[PDB]
Amino acid sequence: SLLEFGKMILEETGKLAIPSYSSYGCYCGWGGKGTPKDATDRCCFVHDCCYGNLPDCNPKSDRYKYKRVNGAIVCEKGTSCENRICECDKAAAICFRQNLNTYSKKYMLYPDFLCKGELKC
Ligand SMILES: O=C(O)CCc1c[nH]c2ccccc12
Repeated sequence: SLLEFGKMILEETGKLAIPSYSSYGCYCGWGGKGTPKDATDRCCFVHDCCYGNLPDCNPKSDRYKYKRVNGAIVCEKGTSCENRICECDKAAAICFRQNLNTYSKKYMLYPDFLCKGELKC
């Protein structure tokens, strides 16, 4: 659920999910359309696509368990939806960490009309 995902993001990047990643670019937050603005926005796009492969799961509210093995994120065994949701979130948190150097505040609160284009998962 968003509770685990937010904690994962803070641990990984030092930034608070909200406000740092809830209104960033075209895909971090709201849903999504257009071309990702940058690497961090692409992390969100892929994350949305990852959730997209789990039609009968509920990523935002279904809670899962995960632990840290010397920094490494390890998803603990739960239901099948929980396992897959955790893997999607783990991937995004790492992607965010990997692109911290290019994170740009000019993409915070990015306006909707500037998200033009096509990008299928
Ligand atoms: O409801 C969600 O779509 C947006 C609010 C939200 C809570 N925790 C988050 C962690 C990362 C990105 C967005 C969020």
